[PDB]
Formats: sequence, structure tokens, C-alpha cells
Amino acid sequence: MSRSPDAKEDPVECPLCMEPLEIDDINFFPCTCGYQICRFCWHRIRTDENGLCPACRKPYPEDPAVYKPLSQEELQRI
Ligand SMILES: [Zn+2]
Ligand SMILES: [Zn+2]
Repeated sequence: MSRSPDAKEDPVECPLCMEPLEIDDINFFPCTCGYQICRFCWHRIRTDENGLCPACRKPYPEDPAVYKPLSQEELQRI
């Protein structure tokens, strides 16, 4: 009953377990490559797993193991 070509919108669905993504869960991905999961999917990857990305193979952005920028590369030491 409208003149617009798009008068509706669907919610996102966790493509890992299949569930209703909450509002703050929409952009809740453990990785910035898009591979997004819900809370029941991330509560297991960052727990009994290496908190890594099963889609691009990367450490979730949030200090997963230790994180290292570029400390001593040759270890000068004394
Ligand atoms: Zn899920
Ligand atoms: Zn990723």
C-alpha cells in the first residue's frame, strides 16, 4: 500500500549459529573483516578457542592474546 520500492527491512541473523541479532549485536563482530557472530558464538571462540577469525584467520581486535606493535626487533640488550 505504498509507492516506494522498499517499504520494509529485515533484521540481521547470526550466520554462525542462526539467531536474532540484538541492536548492539548488529555490528558486534570479533573481527573487522565482516565475519560477525552473536554473543553465544563469540563466548565460545574467545573461550575454548584461540579467539581467532575462522573466516580470515586474524586475532579479534580487542587484545586477544597479547598484541605487539614493534618492540625490540634485534634485541640489542647489553
Ligand atoms: Zn551465533
Ligand atoms: Zn576476520
